Amino acid sequence: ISIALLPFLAHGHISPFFELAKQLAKRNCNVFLCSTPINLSSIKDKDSSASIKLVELHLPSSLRNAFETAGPTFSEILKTLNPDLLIYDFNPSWAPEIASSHNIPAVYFLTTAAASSSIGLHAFKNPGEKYPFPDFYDNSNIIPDNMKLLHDFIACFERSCDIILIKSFRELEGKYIDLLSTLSDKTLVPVGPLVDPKTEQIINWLDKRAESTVVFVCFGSEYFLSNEELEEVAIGLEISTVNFIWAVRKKGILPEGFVQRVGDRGLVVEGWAPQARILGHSSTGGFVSHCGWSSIAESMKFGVPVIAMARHLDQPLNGKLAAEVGVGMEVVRDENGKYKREGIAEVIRKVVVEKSGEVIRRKARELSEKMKEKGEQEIDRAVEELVQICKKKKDEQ
Ligand SMILES: CC(C)=CCC[C@](C)(O)[C@H]1CC[C@]2(C)[C@@H]1[C@H](O)C[C@@H]1[C@@]3(C)CC[C@H](O[C@@H]4O[C@H](CO)[C@@H](O)[C@H](O)[C@H]4O)C(C)(C)[C@@H]3CC[C@]12C
Repeated sequence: ISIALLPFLAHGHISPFFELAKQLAKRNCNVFLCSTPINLSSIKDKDSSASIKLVELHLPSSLRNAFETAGPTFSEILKTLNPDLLIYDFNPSWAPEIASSHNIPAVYFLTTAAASSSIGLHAFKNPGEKYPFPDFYDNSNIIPDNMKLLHDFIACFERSCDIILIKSFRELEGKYIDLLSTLSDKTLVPVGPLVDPKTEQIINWLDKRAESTVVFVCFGSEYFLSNEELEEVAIGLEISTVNFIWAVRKKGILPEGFVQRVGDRGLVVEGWAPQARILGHSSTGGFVSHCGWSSIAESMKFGVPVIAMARHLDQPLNGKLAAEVGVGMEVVRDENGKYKREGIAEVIRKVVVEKSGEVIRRKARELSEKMKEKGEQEIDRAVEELVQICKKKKDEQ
């Protein structure tokens, strides 16, 4: 009934843990605890009445080496609370270790895709064998943090007790979920997806547009596109003849005359854009994204098709995944054709306004409704399986 969540020391991993807290606290009255430094706790000081937030402290020298030393603080926190279960992230390293010290079961929480992880663990469990689904990875042609990254992944997959929580749903990759289950010898439990004055202009502009006609573009923080990269997608949006809303992020670089040339038909935003509010709006019918996992989950929760412009890390593997189930399409690449006007305009026209992408549109809605039809019960089964894991540990000798 009482769970304690230790997310990693990164903002990209605090929001999933916080929304999981909100979702598990509103059902079965789960006495929730969430521990992380106050710097990462205070971002979620808004509508969090159901969960209980816990502080975590470290001391300086003379989060890098602090992470590697704040272990005892988490151990003291666990001894003070004595919770029935611990949910850890990717790189706490010692959190499973301490959970095994206080006789507390530790359940791993994967905030990434089953498909992506499946390639990696297949690689560990089957070094010689090839991927069971060659439509996703062809280990054939080319197989040329080092190993410290691999070991952390296989450890956080192995150290999980019985089950492994995942921020995913069956309707997107149940086959890869079952593959991961068979690979890790653990049961993969999907928890489904998970959910200032300047924002009224975006909504006011978006309300005046027709249904499923606006294309949202945002590529996330970090790896800030060069002006040469910006100009390609800018001209692709200009020649797409479709309404778009583009958000782009320390020297300031910008295309010359582009904002003037397009006049309206498009709104440029500097910082935080209403991603969820734009995707959920009925006027939106396209999302040009860098294929971040949380971004893909948000795009799929509202039935908005995906325009894949991945670049690094798991974003390609995520991207093509959206192209496998038929809810998205990728842009053609040259030597580095991720910045080309013709491919971007072609895919945008085909997905949003053309009939050839209707198969992508319908399947985007037919799946979205699915996510709202079987909703809430995924987390119910997750909670009851967590209760089963807690009650099976109740073993004296
Ligand atoms: C060829 C090799 C070596 C292995 C074969 C497997 C493979 C086909 O190739 C691909 C397929 C599976 C793969 C994508 C792998 C990559 O290798 C390594 C990634 C990685 C560990 C990298 C760090 C990432 O973690 C991010 O790290 C960023 C840095 O800060 C943050 O910005 C993000 O917030 C944070 O999520 C996260 C945990 C999401 C992923 C998890 C999945 C994994 C293993």
